[PDB]
Amino acid sequence: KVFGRCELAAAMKRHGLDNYRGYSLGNWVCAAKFESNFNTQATNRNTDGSTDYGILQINSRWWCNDGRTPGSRNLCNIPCSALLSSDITASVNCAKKIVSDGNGMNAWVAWRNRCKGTDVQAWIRGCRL
Repeated sequence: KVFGRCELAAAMKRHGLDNYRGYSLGNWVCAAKFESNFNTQATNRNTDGSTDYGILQINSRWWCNDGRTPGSRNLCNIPCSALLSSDITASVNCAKKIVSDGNGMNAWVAWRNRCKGTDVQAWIRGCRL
């Protein structure tokens, strides 16, 4: 599925991301925009044997198990295929873990490069929340 901006914002709000660990909703929407272009099926296969999965491009070395990645930790305790669903629940639950495991949103390269320091409220402006 390719989400709309406001539709994704509402889904992320329903799942408790607004102000999760001090990150406003627009940060999460911005991260998804630049990680995956709002596409739940996005995959990026890296040369290091790992793959980034889903709307938040969560990597298979630390966070989910795909059976193919060296050094797997599976800290979210999920198969990576769960991150390719049309429903965002598994991606949101794992994203919450990423931040709870002592990372901030700097764990997402697209957040740090394209969202940090910007007016991230723009990403939820105009939306029914």
